Parts: sequence; C-alpha cells; structure tokens
Amino acid sequence: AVRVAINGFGRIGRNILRAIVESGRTDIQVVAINDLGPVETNAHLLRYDSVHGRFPKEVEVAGDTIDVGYGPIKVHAVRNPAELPWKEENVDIALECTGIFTSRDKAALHLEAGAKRVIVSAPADGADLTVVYGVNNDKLTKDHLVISNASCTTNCLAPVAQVLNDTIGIEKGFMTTIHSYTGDQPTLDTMHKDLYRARAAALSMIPTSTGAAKAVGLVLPELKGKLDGVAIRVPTPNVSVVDLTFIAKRETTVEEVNNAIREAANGRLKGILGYTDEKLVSHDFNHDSHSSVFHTDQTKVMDGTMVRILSWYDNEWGFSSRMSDTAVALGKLI
Amino acid sequence: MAVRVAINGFGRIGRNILRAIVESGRTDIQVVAINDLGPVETNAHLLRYDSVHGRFPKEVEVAGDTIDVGYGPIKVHAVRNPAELPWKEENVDIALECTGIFTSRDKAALHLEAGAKRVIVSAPADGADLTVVYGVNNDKLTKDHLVISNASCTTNCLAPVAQVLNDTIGIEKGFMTTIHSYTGDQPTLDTMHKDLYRARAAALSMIPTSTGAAKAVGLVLPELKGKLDGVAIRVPTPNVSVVDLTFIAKRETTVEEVNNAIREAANGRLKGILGYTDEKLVSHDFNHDSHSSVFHTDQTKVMDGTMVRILSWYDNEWGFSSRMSDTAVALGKLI
Amino acid sequence: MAVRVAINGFGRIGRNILRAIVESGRTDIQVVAINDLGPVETNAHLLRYDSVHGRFPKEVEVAGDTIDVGYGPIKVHAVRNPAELPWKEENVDIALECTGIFTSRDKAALHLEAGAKRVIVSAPADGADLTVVYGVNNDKLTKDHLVISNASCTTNCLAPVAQVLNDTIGIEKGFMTTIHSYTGDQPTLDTMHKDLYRARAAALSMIPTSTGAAKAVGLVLPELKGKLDGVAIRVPTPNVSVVDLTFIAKRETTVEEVNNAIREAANGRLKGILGYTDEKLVSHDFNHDSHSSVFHTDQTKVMDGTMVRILSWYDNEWGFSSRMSDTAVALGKLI
Amino acid sequence: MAVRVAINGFGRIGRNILRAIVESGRTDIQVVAINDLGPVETNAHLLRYDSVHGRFPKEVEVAGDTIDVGYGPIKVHAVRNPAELPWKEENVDIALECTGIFTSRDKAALHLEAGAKRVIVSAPADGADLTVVYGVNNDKLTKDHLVISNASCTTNCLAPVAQVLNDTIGIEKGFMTTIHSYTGDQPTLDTMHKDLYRARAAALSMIPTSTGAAKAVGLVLPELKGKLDGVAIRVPTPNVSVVDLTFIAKRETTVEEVNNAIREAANGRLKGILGYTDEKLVSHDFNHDSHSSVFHTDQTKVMDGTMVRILSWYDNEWGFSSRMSDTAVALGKLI
Ligand SMILES: NC(=O)c1ccc[n+]([C@@H]2O[C@H](COP(=O)([O-])OP(=O)(O)OC[C@H]3O[C@@H](n4cnc5c(N)ncnc54)[C@H](O)[C@@H]3O)[C@@H](O)[C@H]2O)c1
Ligand SMILES: NC(=O)c1ccc[n+]([C@@H]2O[C@H](COP(=O)([O-])OP(=O)(O)OC[C@H]3O[C@@H](n4cnc5c(N)ncnc54)[C@H](O)[C@@H]3O)[C@@H](O)[C@H]2O)c1
Ligand SMILES: NC(=O)c1ccc[n+]([C@@H]2O[C@H](COP(=O)([O-])OP(=O)(O)OC[C@H]3O[C@@H](n4cnc5c(N)ncnc54)[C@H](O)[C@@H]3O)[C@@H](O)[C@H]2O)c1
Ligand SMILES: NC(=O)c1ccc[n+]([C@@H]2O[C@H](COP(=O)([O-])OP(=O)(O)OC[C@H]3O[C@@H](n4cnc5c(N)ncnc54)[C@H](O)[C@@H]3O)[C@@H](O)[C@H]2O)c1
Repeated sequence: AVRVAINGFGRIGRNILRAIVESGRTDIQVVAINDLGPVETNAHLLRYDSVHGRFPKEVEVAGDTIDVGYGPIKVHAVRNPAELPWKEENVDIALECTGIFTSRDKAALHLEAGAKRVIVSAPADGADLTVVYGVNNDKLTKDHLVISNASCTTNCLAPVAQVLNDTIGIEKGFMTTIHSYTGDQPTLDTMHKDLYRARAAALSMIPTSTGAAKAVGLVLPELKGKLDGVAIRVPTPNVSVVDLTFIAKRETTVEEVNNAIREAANGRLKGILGYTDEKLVSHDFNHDSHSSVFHTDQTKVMDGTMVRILSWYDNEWGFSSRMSDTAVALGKLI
Repeated sequence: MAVRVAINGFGRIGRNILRAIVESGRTDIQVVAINDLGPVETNAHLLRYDSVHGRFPKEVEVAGDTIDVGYGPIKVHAVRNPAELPWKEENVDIALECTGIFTSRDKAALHLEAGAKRVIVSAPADGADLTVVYGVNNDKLTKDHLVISNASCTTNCLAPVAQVLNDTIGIEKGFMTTIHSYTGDQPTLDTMHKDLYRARAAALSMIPTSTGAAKAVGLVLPELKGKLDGVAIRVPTPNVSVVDLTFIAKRETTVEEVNNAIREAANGRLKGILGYTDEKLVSHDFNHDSHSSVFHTDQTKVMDGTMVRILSWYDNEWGFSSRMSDTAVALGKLI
Repeated sequence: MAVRVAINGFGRIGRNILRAIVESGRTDIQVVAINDLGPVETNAHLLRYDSVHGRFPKEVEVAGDTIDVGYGPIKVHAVRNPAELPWKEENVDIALECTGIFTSRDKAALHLEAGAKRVIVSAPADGADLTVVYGVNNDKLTKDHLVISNASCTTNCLAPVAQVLNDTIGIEKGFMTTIHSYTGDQPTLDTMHKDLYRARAAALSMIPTSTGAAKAVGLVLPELKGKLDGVAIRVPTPNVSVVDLTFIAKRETTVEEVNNAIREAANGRLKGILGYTDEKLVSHDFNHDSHSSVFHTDQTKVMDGTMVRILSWYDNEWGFSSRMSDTAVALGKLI
Repeated sequence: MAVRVAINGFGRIGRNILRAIVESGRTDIQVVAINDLGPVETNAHLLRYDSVHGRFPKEVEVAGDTIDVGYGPIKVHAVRNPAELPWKEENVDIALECTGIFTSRDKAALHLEAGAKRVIVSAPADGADLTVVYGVNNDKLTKDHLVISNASCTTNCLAPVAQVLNDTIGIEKGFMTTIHSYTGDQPTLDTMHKDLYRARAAALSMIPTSTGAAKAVGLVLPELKGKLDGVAIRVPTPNVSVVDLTFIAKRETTVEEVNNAIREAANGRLKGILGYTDEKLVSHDFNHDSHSSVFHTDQTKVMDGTMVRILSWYDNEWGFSSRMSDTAVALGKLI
C-alpha cells in the first residue's frame, strides 16, 4: 500500500479519501492530511456533504488524529508545504490539492519536505508528465518526480478523443464544456482577477477559459494542435459535460460512433470510460466514478464527416478516483 | 394608423409582448384584447409582478373585464376555444397566438373563423403560409400570407448571424448547441411527461433537449437549407439563452474578420436586431435586452483557418416579444 | 403475512413509498399493484432516476404491463375511476390513495367498492374515519376504521414535538412557521394559478403560503385543540423542510430541559419517528432521512423562562413515505 | 453643503450606495473617493453590470485613476490599510466603512487617523459611539459621535415595526427568525470556514445562523431592551430577506388593529422607511425597493388576543444602502 498525504482537504481532497473508503481498495493508504483549520472542522466537513451526502462510516477524532476505519490519520495545519513533516511520517506520495501550488516548482516543495513523489490535482506548469489515467498512464517512468493528474475536463475528453480517433479519425475539433460552478467563484458579484469569474455563480451562464482541448493534444500526441475549446459555467453544484464537434477523416454514422465507444467501454477502458443508452440528465451522474460517460442518444452526424458528441463527468467523484489510480501506479515505480 | 392586435394566451410571452410595446413607447401597434383562462385580476396581478423582469413600470388599472395600462381599456377574455372569440366586433386586425397549444396552422386558423384578419404564431407553426425572422426575411411578406409564424427564440438568434457570416465569408456546414433557460413546459420536481428528458426537475440539472431551430434557418434563408443542425441543453436559469455554433467556412478567415463583419451589420443593416458586445459579459447582463441576437466577440474562435466557433446571446422572452410586434406592424401594412 | 398494497397515482409520493419499502428491507408490507394513466416505461424510468433521491439501487425490470423490483411482477394498471379497479381480483388489503385528486372520504372510498378492504389517503382527507400520525395516535385505530388519512408531512413533523413538550412542560399557545421546500404543485416560472402566491416562479423567491398543519395537530392530540396556529414560506430548495415553532410554556423551563425531554422521547417511545441532532447541521443533511421529525437541539431558545422556540427538520418526502407503510402495517393487523 | 464621502470597500453595499445616489438624483451627498483591492477598471466593470440589480443606468467612464458617473471624476484607490488613505488631502467628511473587515471602533477609527472627520460603519460595530436605524433614532445623533454604526439590514427592518406596535399596543416579549438571502461571506460549495453552518454550500440548503439583530433593537429602542431574541435561516436566494416575528402584546389586539397601526405609520411619519403591501407578493417583488421594511399585511395573525405574528420584507442590499446616505447626510450637518 502506497503512503499518501493529502494537501488541501477540499472538494477534491475530501473526496479522494471518501472514494478510497467507499471502494475497499487496499492498494493505497492515506497517512496524513493538511489544511488550514481545526482538526474538528475538517472532520465535520468530511461527515456532512451537500453534494454527496453523509459519510458512510463513523469519523473519529483524537487530538490531532482522524480515524475513518483503518487507523488514525495525522492532521495538520501548515501554510508552507515545505515545512510539512513528510519525512517523519514517511510519505510516499504528496497529493497536492490546494489550488495554489500548481506550478512544478511549487508542487516540488513536497519533495523538499520529505515526500518521494508529488501529484498535482490540476494542470501543472512544468510538469514532468501530465496524466489521464487509462489513456497514457503507461508513459510514467522512474524519471518523473512531479507530475499532473490533468483537469477534470481533460480526463473526460481524452478517452473519447482517443477511441474515436483510433476508429474513424479526427481532422479538427472544437469543444465547449458546460461545467458546474466551483469554489473559485463567488456567491455574489465581487472583486476577482478574472472578470467572468467575478460574477454571481448560481445566477448566470458564465463563459470561461480552459486549456483542456490543447492539453489533450499532449496526452495524445497524435492529436497535437487539432482541438481547441472553452467552457461555460452554469448554476449546478456538481457534474459537467463535454460537447465536442469535430471533422472525421472518413465518412461515418451515428451507429459506428456509438459502437466504438461501447466496445472501448466494455473492454480496454472499463471503469474509466462508460456510456449510457438512456435519456439521462446531469444529476443522474452524481457520484459516478467514471472519468467520462458517453451519452449515446446525443450523437449527431451531419453529412458524413461532421460529428457531435456529448460526454458527462462527475468533476468531483471521477477525478478524485483517478487521483488514487494514478498514485498507486506512480508508487509502483518508486 | 396603428395595427389592432389581440394577444391569445397571457403567458411569459403574451405578457411581455404587451409590456414591450409599453416600455418601447411605440405608436405603430395597439393591444385591444387579451384572452386566457382565469379571472381578470389574476392576469393583472401577473402583469404587475414579474419574477424575472421586475415590477411593471406603470400602474395597471382593472375595471370589470377590462385592463388599463395607460391608454384606455383592454378587453379581457377567458374563452378556451379560439373559434369563439369576438374578434370581428372588437375589430382585430391580427391575432397573436401565444398559448403553445394552437401552433398547428389550422388551429391557429380558428382566429380567422372568430374574426381576426390575420394570425401570427409565437412559435414554429406547422404549415404556416410563411415563417419570419424580422430583419432577415420580412421582405418576403405579401398580401396573401394570412397565418404566419414568428419562428422560435433560438431561430431569431441564429439566422441573423448565419446570414451575415454566410454573405461575408460563406457557411458550408455547422452544428448548434443552444444552452437555454428553463421554461414553463418543464416541471419543478421529476414527474410524468411525454418527453423523458423534460420530465426531470428543471432547476436541478443540465437537461439535453430537442430543437429544430437550426434546420429552420432553412425556412428563412433557403440559401442555407440543409446546412445546419442543432440541439439544446436546458440549465438552471429562468431567462436568457445562448447560441453556441461551430461551422465550416467556405474560405479561410480569421477571428477579426468574423467579429468585424458582425459589427458592420450590427451597426448598419441590422441595427436593433443583431448587436454585439466587446466586453466580458455573462448571461444576466442580457436580461431585458430587446435584440434578437447579441454576438460575443471575445468568444469567437478559429481553428485551421476554416473551423469557426461563435457565441451569441438572446433574451428569449424579451427579444422575441419585441419582434412579435415588429412582425405584426409589417404584416399590418399589407392588410 | 405481509399486508398487500396497491398504490394509486405513481407520482412522487407513490414512487417514494415503494422505494422506501425496498431500501429498508422491510418484510411486513408488499406492493402488489399500481394504477396510473401514463405509460409503463415512463413510470419505470422515473423510479430508476430521481433528481432529489438519486439512483434507485435495484434493478427495475419492465415486462409488458408489469414491473419487478426484485420480488415478482407488479401489475400496472390505468383506470380512470377508482371504483372500477380490479382490487378484488387482486387481493388488495389496503389501497394507498396518492393521486391528490381523490382526497375526501367519499372519493377515496370508491376503492372499497373496487374490492379493497381499507383505504389510506396520502394527505388530509375530509371526513376520514380517523387521521393518523404514526407514533402519536397510532393506537386509536380500530377494526371499524375503513378510510383514513395519514395526515401531512408538516403535521407528522410537528405533532411528535408538540406531544413530548406538552407532556413534559405543557403548551399554552403556539405559532408554527414551516419553511418548506418547493413542491410539484408550484410552477417553474410565473403563470396562471388559483392561488396567487403559488403562481410565482418556484425557485426564484421566498413564497408565503397557507398550511393546515397546526389545526390538524389539535385533532391528533385533542388536548391541544385551539392551541396552535401556523403558515408556511416556500423557498428555493427541492426537498427537506423545517418547523420553526415559538410557544408559551405552562411553566418555567430551560434550554437543557426542553432538549433533554426530546432526547428521552427519541431514544425510547418515539424511536425512529422523532430523532434529534446535537450537531450544527443544515437542511441537506436531512435529505433521505426516514424520520418524521428531527429535533435540532442547538436551535432551542428560551426567553424569560416561558417563551420557547424550537427547530425540527423533516424530509417531506421520505419520512412521510415511510410512515405510509408503518400506518398501513398497523391497519392491516386490524383487518 | 454636500457631505463629502468616501466608500471604503466597493462591494455589494459599497457599489449600491453609489448607485442609489445616482438613481435618486439626490444632491445632498457626494461620493468623492472609492477604495477597494483591485484595478480601477475592475471596480468600474462590477458597477456597470450587476447580476441582481441589472445594468447601471448611466455611462461609467474611466480616465486614469478616476471614474465618473455623471457628475465629475471620483478618485479611485487600492489601499489595504485604512490608516494610509489620503482622507485629509481629499477633504473627506465621512468615511463609509463597508469592507466587512473593520467593524470594531478601533479598526473603524483608523479612518479618522487618515483624515476623515466621521466614520459610519456599514454593520454592527463593537464600541460604536451610537448605533442608528434611520427613521427611528437618528434624532439622537450629536456633534459628539465620531464613529457610528448604521446597524444591520435586519435591525433596520425590525426596529420600525417594533416601534409602531410597541407604541400602539405594547410588546412584552418577542422572538424573531429572519429568513435571509445568502451573502458574500458564504461559499459556493462546502469549505473551511470559522463557522460550521456558514461553511456549507450557499445555494443548496436552508442554513440556520446567528444574528444579534433582535437584541440590537433593544438599543435603538431602550424601552425594548432585553425583550426580543432571534436567529436567522439563510436560504438559496441572492437578495431580499424577511422578518418573521412572534410576540406577546400587552393587551388584547386584533389582526386589523395591528395592520392599520402599520399603514398609518407607513403613510405618515415613517413614509419612505416603513411601507406595506395588501397584496399577495413574494420575495422578488421587493428587489430594488428602497424601504427599510415593507410589512406584509395578509400575513398578520393573532392567537387568543395576545399572541401576535407578523412578516416584513427587506431588500438587504438596496434599502440599507439608501439609509447609509440618509444617515451620512444627517451626520454631516452635525460636523
Ligand atoms: N472541484 C473540482 O471539480 C476539481 C476538479 C478537477 C480539479 N480540481 C482542482 O483541484 C484543486 C482544488 O480544487 P477544489 O475544488 O478541491 O478547491 P477547494 O477550494 O474546495 O479546496 C482547496 C482547499 O485547500 C485549502 N488550502 C488553501 N491554502 C492551503 C495551504 N497553504 N495549505 C493547506 N491547505 C490549504 C483550503 O482551505 C481548501 O480546503 C484546484 O487546483 C482545482 O482546479 C478541482
Ligand atoms: N418562453 C419563451 O422563452 C418562448 C420563447 C419563444 C417562443 N415561445 C413560444 O410561445 C408560446 C408560449 O410560451 P410561454 O413561455 O409564454 O408559455 P406560458 O405557459 O407561460 O404561456 C401559455 C399561456 O397560455 C394560457 N393558455 C393555455 N391554454 C389556453 C387556452 N386554451 N386558451 C387561452 N389561453 C390558454 C396559459 O394559461 C398560459 O398563461 C409557446 O408556443 C412557446 O414555444 C416561448
Ligand atoms: N411530496 C411530498 O413531500 C408529500 C408530503 C406529504 C404529503 N404529500 C401529499 O401526497 C400527495 C401526492 O404528492 P406527490 O408529491 O407524490 O405529487 P406528484 O405530482 O409527484 O404525484 C401525483 C402522481 O399521481 C398521478 N396521477 C394524477 N392524476 C391521476 C389519476 N387521475 N389517476 C391515477 N394517477 C394520477 C400523476 O401521474 C403523478 O405521478 C399530495 O396530496 C401531497 O400533498 C406529499
Ligand atoms: N450584503 C448585505 O445584505 C449587507 C447588508 C447589511 C450590511 N452588510 C454589511 O456590509 C459590509 C459589506 O457587505 P458586502 O455584502 O458588501 O460584502 P462584500 O464582500 O460584497 O464587499 C466587501 C468589499 O470590501 C473589499 N475589501 C476587503 N478588504 C478590504 C480592505 N482591506 N480595504 C478596502 N477594501 C477591502 C472587498 O474586495 C469587497 O469588494 C459587511 O460588514 C456586511 O455585514 C451587508
């Protein structure tokens, strides 16, 4: 079992722990947690969840300790990641989930503190490698010390872009992800570095940026420079969607698009790529641990070569699950 | 000299047709009757207080079966069958059919049986003598078109942008996703519905849904027939929608060319119908904007010189309700 | 052994009764029939997928006009009027009336003609042989009671608190405001309605509304007649409500006494029906909780010894649906 | 004779103080200085476009470090510590403290150190020389009060109602729950916060919370010291709030007497401050209403002559921001 610490006990941080517990997985153990508050507040935030419900197991608090079923977890409050006791606690991997230490050189402070590897829960400027689990995690080597788990959007688009490109070919494509609001937006209109993201989150559709599409051109090099995209933030607390229109290299059909996703889903990317043949809506994919769930009924083909698809993602649950798969795979190279 | 009109179905659009006439100060049209399914006071109450547009900017006087908003009594009805209305007596030039239940052309045609001289449907109308997007094809109206359709809110958003961009650089093929506000045909909580998507609690999810608006551009621009398709996604906002469009241009172009061609038209031929913003705005800033379509310059992308994406906002209540009036006035002149 | 039940109207109430029976594992009641006028496939889809309660955790097999949730086919019918139902053929012990259309005793009782032996209406029911809050006046049911009301979500939340506190300290006078989640009978957007309050966009406002729950407690608990009044305020949430009650005690008391009296009730006589929390929880934390009433200790207030304020949550869907079954099990024993 | 003001903290309240001034046309006050934490152009952009109040009605023009709203350049700063703001230089009569971050007398008074002659805190302030609800106790101001509090939005709503009733029929004892719109100090999603309630996602729940507004009346109105207690529940609306008050009268009363004592104050000495409605309105209807408190008449109830419940609405943003200017004008005359 690889030893991990969670830095930033937030939406991703807490859910990383929750997914581990809810699965019984034994390949990974969380040994410490760090945020900026009382141990008790961390425990209470874990216990009660406005999106996913109540925590399924008792949550025990002992001094500086948290226990969720398998022994106490050392809990901290250290602003500077380089001051953490990673050596003394023998941390194989630091999972960096604050939002503020995403460049390689900052994420690396965990290495200074004593962790052997670092995984940033987001795009990472200067990452030794950027990973979409199930797609390119076999590129990890003994070389990479500080890597990125990509963004929730990249983890949803890449598996779909990969299969379809392998099947039918992608000449050129444009993505708009319609995303649930997120903690880096305000409840009401207020001073912000980004004028779109300044705006009341549950009140509008809000145009926003995202490197997800170009980023896929890097986790799948064969799609270098062929995809571009943006986002629209809307009034939902959790769950998002990818709406991608692209040109196929050869003429195709709705059926062939659908079928190719099904075979991939039931075979090589099982658990990572999924699909529904039903008429579902966003909330239906709440608490689904797939990176991507392809909406069969939404496939469109215009004039042989123009293709539209829709794929869902639980931006919290799916991604937090991958943070674990990625860590277990990274620990094995140590 | 003003066209005499009657609103059938005093819902989100029937109310805002009236309200927009009043806010705009327009003298060319006049509402002379209103019909719905309830007491006069209830209708007045819903005109007075709006959850999305706010309070009615003027007093609303009720006296009998009548409503006064500044200019004299408006006769108010409560008749389920459209065939039974006193359109001939009250001298209705044009009935505006807004219930959402008489969009069929022979169903709309009941307003002529009842006495109106012409009919406009506030939606796509199957079998309409003509379908119109004001500013794009109101020129094709003739003295013979008797029961026309004002298209949909989404169609009035898309067609003016398609027309400009096609005239200027050429559209080969494209796909539309409208992210649209939820509407009165969806429920609060999940429940029995003919469409499995729309059965779902409306303010709780992103809800993919069906729409023929892109294909319908083909009805107002034959040049464009068969070249556009699209769908919708409804989201938890109560008003204001947006067209997100990715298409293949006939020649290489650039972000700048596209925005530019849009400004030119917005500032000239299509002033008031197609507008644009160069600022970083979000959907609520367009609440109560009367444009059919407001192009969002910043969001314009171009990939490999010929794949082009655009984003254009509409107030689905407000623009569309304003255009209902523009269309009735034009039609009125041909009577 | 298990009481055999039929659900009339597979709207939300009806579906959640089923889901609650299945999720709990209980063995004392069984749904053997459903009657509804919409399509069997749509009803299965709505059982499978809930936007408030989430994914139903068992397989749902459609096989013709039948549905199987894990114990055999459940016949689904469509029969306009409840006297025409084949309740005799089907061996129904109790029809659960959940349409919202058949609430009066004489209407609900058509099910008795249709062949069933008892009827339970899932709301207040005019002229009911008895009105039940399970856990409170559960024991006043007889062999002679043939058509009953399971009262309302708010009443099942209030009566248990009122009873404990009245027994312990005494209630002279009180006023209840229930801050309630919006519900299926409110519209998405402003529109024609009998009640002008309920005409307003449901998720855009705090909306004042009347409720009969405080009167109704004076009936379940006769010693409290004329003692309690109240009203509601609907707010933009899809599920979970709360009772905010302020009353005058018969005698001086304290915060700790009030809370302590609730805990001893919840941990004994009223287990599973009235619960409490000693933590700082919010409304979503009670989503999908089967209690009728969950007392919020932290929110208890006393001033000048005798004016008391309390706060108690209810999942207005899930608690009430469980009680439907608890009530029916008991009714069955009297058959 | 126009009081010169600086707005420190250009947030919901800050921006709307400026907006109410422009909109009213009033000429007794002049904003001469704005301070926040970001670029001039960002401050201007948040003034231009407002998700709750809509677009700014006048042009918002930027030149260098100044914005101009129709009446000449307002100087714009970005300075974190208030002791450094050039208040002396710029002849500031009254610094309006609106950051939420300097509410205690010693932090608020840093503005006096900087050059301002007076300070009004836009919230409860520990140690304030006086706490003012305009319309109620502003006659109590003296030339001697240097640092003052304008109370809370809730106290400005409750105090006028409490005054009228108390003066008319007496208040022995009351309890208050305010149902309140979420504000900027709550998160979009569950996250670390110093208060375990307010840590929870803001638009997802009914969230019980702490307020001193009921006690604080007790000291705009000494006759009422120690007689009222209260608490809050935040719910998923972005603006507009309500007071739900239940109290013991000093004598027997009626629904009718309670209501017309309010009408009379509202139409007489409390005009513009306390208003009322006789109609069936909902929260959104009071968006952008400048009253401090608008009494909802149909909601008055009386239990056994002496138990009285009432409901009164407040736009927590728009009403309070207007009062800030009113209070500023009064204070300025005493300098
Ligand atoms: N929420 C999502 O949908 C999602 C999905 C994919 C990726 N991500 C990425 O994951 C990261 C976190 O996202 P989130 O949604 O969990 O945000 P969040 O705000 O919920 O979590 C951030 C947490 O870090 C804590 N924190 C701040 N500074 C700290 C410090 N110096 N030391 C320790 N803790 C500190 C905060 O208290 C907070 O609890 C971001 O980079 C985000 O982009 C988020
Ligand atoms: N809401 C929009 O953004 C929008 C935009 C463009 C077009 N439209 C179209 O306009 C039409 C109405 O839309 P809406 O949002 O105003 O719906 P709505 O539900 O708000 O309005 C329908 C109104 O008609 C009344 N009505 C129903 N049956 C009637 C009958 N038998 N006789 C008289 N009145 C009757 C109802 O009471 C209701 O007030 C629909 O066809 C819709 O597709 C709507
Ligand atoms: N939902 C709650 O929290 C709750 C709580 C307490 C009491 N109640 C009461 O329970 C009743 C139902 O509530 P609900 O929320 O389930 O409403 P709902 O709208 O979800 O359910 C109504 C269902 O009955 C069906 N129906 C309507 N007319 C019918 C008829 N003619 N024949 C057969 N089926 C018909 C509809 O298709 C729908 O599925 C109401 O009286 C309500 O007051 C509900
Ligand atoms: N929003 C309401 O309904 C309301 C009502 C009545 C009273 N109040 C009180 O008014 C105050 C502000 O409320 P708000 O809703 O406008 O909050 P807000 O967050 O919307 O506004 C606060 C503003 O102050 C700025 N700021 C923070 N630190 C600063 C500093 N060091 N120097 C200068 N500016 C700084 C922030 O950038 C922000 O623009 C609070 O005390 C609040 O309790 C608010």
